[PDB]
Amino acid sequence: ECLGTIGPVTPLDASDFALDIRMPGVTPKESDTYFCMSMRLPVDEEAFVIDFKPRASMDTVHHMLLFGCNMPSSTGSYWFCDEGTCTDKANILYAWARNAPPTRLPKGVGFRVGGETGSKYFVLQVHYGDINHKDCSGVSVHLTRVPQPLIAGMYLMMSVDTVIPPGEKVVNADISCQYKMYPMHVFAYRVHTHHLGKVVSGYRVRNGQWTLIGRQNPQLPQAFYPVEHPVDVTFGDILAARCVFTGEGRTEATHIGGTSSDEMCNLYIMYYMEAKYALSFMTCTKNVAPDMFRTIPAEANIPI
Ligand SMILES: [Cu+2]
Ligand code: NI
Repeated sequence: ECLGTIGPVTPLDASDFALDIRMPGVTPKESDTYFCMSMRLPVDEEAFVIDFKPRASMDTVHHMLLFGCNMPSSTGSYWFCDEGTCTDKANILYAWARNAPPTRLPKGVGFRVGGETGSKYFVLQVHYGDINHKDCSGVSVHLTRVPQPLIAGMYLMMSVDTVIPPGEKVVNADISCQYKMYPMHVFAYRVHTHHLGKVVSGYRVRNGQWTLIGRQNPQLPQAFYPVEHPVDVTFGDILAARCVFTGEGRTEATHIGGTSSDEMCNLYIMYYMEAKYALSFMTCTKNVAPDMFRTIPAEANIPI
């Protein structure tokens, strides 16, 4: 339901509050419309996101994403996300998929927001699949001023230079970076691709030995799925991902971009670190060890 007079901030206690990020009573007119809206944080000082609660209209809402960033793409009430999510790098915090119920954040793990360096805005993306009434669906977020012993963060792996020729059977997108930070522990993962993607898989390679982080079919509902067994990545380790693509069906060559006729090989690894060692976001857009992919487990090429 639409919040009305009470407003979006509910105090939970002296140092906690719930912030309701909602659609401002939207009415979609087409199938597969993507709406976005932002919420400046209510506190300027640092705070930690410790919990999320979905408030989705189960009929119309396909998936919801929740980002943190400093420059949302529009200064408006809401907008079509084709205009963009954020001008600066948008950090994903939460993915709600229809047919894949999200996993809770471990206790003591939180995303740092606000303050001098955290995210100053939340941006809510709601995808309306099937469609007069006004929709107020969104997420309810649990913020705390209390410093958390473990800090949540995102290691993002994405391809930039992949080129898929038309009708081509199999095209591999290889991403690889060496980890040069304090240890992190992977606890969830999301895969994102468009319609040409067949399988995505991320690994930790340590002394030539591949440890699976996540292996998923990008056509299946793109939520964050929990890691089978939590995995430490440590200074020296190499993170490695592959997306497997097809060109079959396409008439012209497909590159990396933002439209449906474009592609993307995106593995979001969610992790926690020790608060005093923690950093909040890492990105790999390179393939530093290409010849290493000769020993990639065979599972990464077969479709799930
Ligand atoms: Cu995309
Ligand atoms: Ni460990």
